[PDB]
Amino acid sequence: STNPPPPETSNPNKPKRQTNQLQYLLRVVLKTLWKHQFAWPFQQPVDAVKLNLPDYYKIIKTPMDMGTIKKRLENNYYWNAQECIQDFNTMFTNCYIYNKPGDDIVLMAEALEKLFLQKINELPTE
Ligand SMILES: C/C=C/Cn1cc(-c2cccc(C(=O)N(C)C)c2)c2cc[nH]c2c1=O
Repeated sequence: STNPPPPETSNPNKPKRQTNQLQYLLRVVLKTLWKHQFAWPFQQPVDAVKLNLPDYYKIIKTPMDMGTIKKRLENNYYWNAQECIQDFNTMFTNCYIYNKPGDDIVLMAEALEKLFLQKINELPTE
């Protein structure tokens, strides 16, 4: 049993960019979520092998985690803020799809998502 290769955090063939919105996503949004008490299970890809979740990557085909997002932001991997927002939304959605409603990990994701939405509500223009 193995985990898939993690999502790429850079790619020489994908145009790269920095915008004030992407700077906000790294400096304000990611930072705020990263330090939350519930953040640690989301700071790296799910190790389905060590967690003994053999069906995890049979079900979740678009994995995403905040460690990947952090590195993408640091590497200027994204062209725009929408791409990064989509990664956050993919992470939350994956958690709601794989896990039973009311599971602790779901409650943790829900708290992180509420904070995410509060922070992105003030995403600056441009
Ligand atoms: C990238 C984030 C994915 C979210 N996620 C994380 C873990 C997980 C990851 C690492 C550690 C732990 C853990 O040991 N906990 C929460 C006690 C859980 C887990 C265990 C069952 N379902 C999930 C799950 O959906």
